[PDB]
Amino acid sequence: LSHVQQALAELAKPKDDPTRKHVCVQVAPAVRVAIAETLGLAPGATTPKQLAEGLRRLGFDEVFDTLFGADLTIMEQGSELLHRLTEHLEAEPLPMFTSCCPGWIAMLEKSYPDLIPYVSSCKSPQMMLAAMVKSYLAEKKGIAPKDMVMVSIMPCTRKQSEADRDWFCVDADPTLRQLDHVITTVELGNIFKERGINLAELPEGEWDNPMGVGSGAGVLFGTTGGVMEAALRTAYELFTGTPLPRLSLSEVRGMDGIKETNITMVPAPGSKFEELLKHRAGPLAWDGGAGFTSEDGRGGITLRVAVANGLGNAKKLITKMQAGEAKYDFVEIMACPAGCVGGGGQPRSTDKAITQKRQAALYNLDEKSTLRRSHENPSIRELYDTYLGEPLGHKAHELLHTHYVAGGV
Ligand code: SF4
Ligand SMILES: [Cl-]
Ligand code: NA
Repeated sequence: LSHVQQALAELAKPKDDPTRKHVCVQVAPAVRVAIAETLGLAPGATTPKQLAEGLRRLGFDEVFDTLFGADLTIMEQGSELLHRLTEHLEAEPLPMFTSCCPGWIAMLEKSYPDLIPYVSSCKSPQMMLAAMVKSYLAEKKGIAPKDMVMVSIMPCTRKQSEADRDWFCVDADPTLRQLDHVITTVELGNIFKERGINLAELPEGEWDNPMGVGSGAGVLFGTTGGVMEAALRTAYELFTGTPLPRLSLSEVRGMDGIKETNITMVPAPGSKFEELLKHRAGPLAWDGGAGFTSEDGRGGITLRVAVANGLGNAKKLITKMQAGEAKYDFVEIMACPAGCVGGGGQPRSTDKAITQKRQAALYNLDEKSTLRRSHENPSIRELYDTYLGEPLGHKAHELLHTHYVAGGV
């Protein structure tokens, strides 16, 4: 009946049962860091590969890292951002909003439908990975999509509502879901405990690559700072020819839950962006953008970025944006005060700083110090080169992008 019950029923079938399906799971990073708490341990006290082993012991045929999906979201959203910027430089509006939090998307559709054109058309990391698994991977393995089950483990009590949006399906059959069942961190922790699985005592297991070949999770060593930051990095590095360091956002005075940064961008010498800048000098009235120039004509643009945590705080930001008192070009809205590490499906703690501990243990110090870039991932490159085409192209649009419905679904 429940989605947990349905997923477990699929896993309960012997692997040689004629009605057995190919049961896949993907795991969010916020789940990996918090799952140890379900055993009464500290965040990060169990390793990612111990979790992978635990999931394989439940019977999953494939065990994926949602970060693979996030590399797709970075490719698409980075390209989408650069495209909106390019169109506006040469005279899909700006500012652009992120779209990965279903709590934001619900409030958008119900209370701010006039803002729909400003929102990124990207699906979330979990939905992009799911779309890929029941298209590319199904084909590769010679499995009918109807014989694939996709399960995600999320820190979030809203991700099932995201997965359930009707058109997230295979070949216009709304009963053939791209993503079937979402299980929360605590629900998974309970499943393990009910079965006498102690993650902390497991050997290291292995991840599967959603490409269906090669070792590991199909994601390179290192960190990105998350999809919004890496989308900015994608756009910035193409625009300027220079690397964007890890961002450090600053709190906004007088606005709760809002952080910001400004990113100055000079176009690369000889680039189209350099040409556009010189040669061509709604509800959210754009202000034409923030620009600067120098005496010799080396002009640039300043990208103004905001992150809102908490939907109440986001409502106050939107009011100020509509008034023209807050001026931003790219805005992320997340429903949870602490973001996904503090999601509604996470363990409950008496520790007032538990989300800080989760954030700190989210990735190890070795990887924290190393910046990775999604477009350099050979698995991602191969997927675009041999299957998807170009970011924002027809196939990528079909599988990886979405739309919004005024009034909600
Ligand atoms: S911020 Fe909260 S509601 Fe939004 S995706 Fe993350 S866990 Fe879910
Ligand atoms: Cl996601
Ligand atoms: Na593997």
